Amino acid sequence: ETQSFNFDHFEENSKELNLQRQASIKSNGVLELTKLTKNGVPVWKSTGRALYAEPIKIWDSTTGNVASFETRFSFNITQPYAYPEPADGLTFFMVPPNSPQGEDGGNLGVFKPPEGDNAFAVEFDTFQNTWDPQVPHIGIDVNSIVSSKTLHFQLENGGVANVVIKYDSPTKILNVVLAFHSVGTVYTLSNIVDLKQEFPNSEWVNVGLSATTGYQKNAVETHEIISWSFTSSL
Amino acid sequence: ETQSFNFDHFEENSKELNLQRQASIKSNGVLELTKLTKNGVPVWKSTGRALYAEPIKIWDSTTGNVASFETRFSFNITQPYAYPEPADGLTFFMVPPNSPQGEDGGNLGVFKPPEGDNAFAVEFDTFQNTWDPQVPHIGIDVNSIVSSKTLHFQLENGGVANVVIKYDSPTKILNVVLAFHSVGTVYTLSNIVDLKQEFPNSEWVNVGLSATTGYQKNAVETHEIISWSFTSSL
Ligand SMILES: *[C@@H]1O[C@H](CO)[C@@H](O[C@@H]2O[C@H](CO)[C@@H](OC3O[C@H](CO)[C@@H](O)[C@H](O)[C@@H]3O)[C@H](O)[C@H]2NC(C)=O)[C@H](O)[C@H]1NC(C)=O
Ligand SMILES: *[C@@H]1O[C@H](CO)[C@@H](O[C@@H]2O[C@H](CO)[C@@H](O[C@H]3O[C@H](CO)[C@@H](O)[C@H](O)[C@@H]3O)[C@H](O)[C@H]2NC(C)=O)[C@H](O)[C@H]1NC(C)=O
Ligand SMILES: CO[C@H]1O[C@H](CO)[C@H](O)[C@H](O)[C@H]1O
Ligand SMILES: [Ca+2]
Ligand SMILES: [Ca+2]
Ligand SMILES: [Mn+2]
Ligand SMILES: [Mn+2]
Repeated sequence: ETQSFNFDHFEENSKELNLQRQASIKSNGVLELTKLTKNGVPVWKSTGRALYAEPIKIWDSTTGNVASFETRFSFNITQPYAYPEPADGLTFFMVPPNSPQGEDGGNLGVFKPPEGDNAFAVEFDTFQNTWDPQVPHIGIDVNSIVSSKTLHFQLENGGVANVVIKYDSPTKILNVVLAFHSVGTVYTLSNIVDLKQEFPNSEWVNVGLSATTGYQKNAVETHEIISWSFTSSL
Repeated sequence: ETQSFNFDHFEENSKELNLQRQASIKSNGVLELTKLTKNGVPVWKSTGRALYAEPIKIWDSTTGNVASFETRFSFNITQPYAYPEPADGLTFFMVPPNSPQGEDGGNLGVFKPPEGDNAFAVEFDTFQNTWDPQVPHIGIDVNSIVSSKTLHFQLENGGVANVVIKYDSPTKILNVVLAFHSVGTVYTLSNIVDLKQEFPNSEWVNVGLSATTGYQKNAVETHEIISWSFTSSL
């Protein structure tokens, strides 16, 4: 039937959120995906992911139907400095269960250089790689870091961002909306995605949030997740 | 090539807006679509439309190419009372040039009960007719007051609303986003629309904003347009 988790805030232990690497839960009830310092000294090349414990049912083989989902979350990215040049970004992704971790930096901890695992991600790219358009930008990544579509947006440094991602099985429409209410700005980007086709060998996937800091000293930024709700309708 | 008008504010006698009926420009620099008390005495069954002077090229018959466009505007709807109940709503529409007006009330001043002319509109329905779902709601009307898709939303009485309407020719995706920043709420609705087909006998259309008040007395609400920008890319 339906599957829906909601995190008005975050709490340790909570056997619902599965943390990987640098990901951890601050005392603020905030989920910190990456680290800016570790052990007393500055750090970089940090990586963190937070996957939801339960796998989500994307499509059913029996009746050949597909699930229509909607996920919402608030993030706070802060960029300490200008030069070097902050990196790398944040992403919402989906991957088959027990599927290998992605690379660092530009691969937002989700994709691997050699087409390894079917992965789907919605990125918020802060660093311009050799394959990226001006940044920062929103990108719909379908089995590749090379977004199938992108949209440039102004980032409100240290300001709260509201993200809404919606998928309608019937129309195969994936729409992403980014809002910065304080300043009152709205960014909307949509494309066509066929979940069954992009995830042909998996009726179940693990939903998650991922982020990474740069490959060079000080090519970093903060990646905080305040709240996160999701709901699929198969 | 490209076509783009922008109205951070409205100026009286603006040779770029073709005001019709009750539509007029207040001294605030605000565009008032309907009157709730003309000349001082209350008024009902009001109708107003504001069309952009220049026609917009939707599709090129010589190239087969369709135009992608994006329009943005801020509206302020205020509902004086609960009873009887407010009506009828606001809408963004497109129609072939020198095309007949629509009927009052529930037809948002855009459609004619008996399918007369080709029309496309994005409605913000405040009144529930016999063909409507729980109001208020956003509706994508493709040649009919009977929205092909709708989405319910909570109206912020007298609060500013930010609307973003976007169409991508390449994917045929029409997405509508409604934001109330003060309260921080986001409503997103999208469907598939083929402009070339819904407007087969017109390569040009007139872009506009329309609104109407109810039939019964005191079944009125205000319909104000603060700003309005638009841009098509053929
Ligand atoms: C977005 O994320 C950043 C980083 O997580 C949030 O802010 C940081 O704000 C801290 C204040 O709470 C500030 O520092 C500290 O410094 C003060 C004195 O200045 C001490 O009293 C505290 O004990 C603590 O040591 C951090 O320096 C600052 N980080 C950055 C990179 O600027 C910010 O509030 C978040 N935004 C929202 C809306 O939550
Ligand atoms: C959005 O539109 C709202 C409706 O017009 C508007 O509020 C309304 O505010 C006016 C004040 O300008 C109230 O008016 C009356 O008072 C003035 C003097 O203060 C007189 O000149 C008028 O004749 C009248 O007596 C309206 O009553 C009030 N409407 C309601 C339903 O309460 C908002 O302020 C607008 N918001 C923005 C951002 O423009
Ligand atoms: C020069 O590229 C490398 O470093 C920058 C940081 O400066 C980015 O992190 C990028 O992903 C990584 O491949
Ligand atoms: Ca990048
Ligand atoms: Ca209606
Ligand atoms: Mn990118
Ligand atoms: Mn309706």
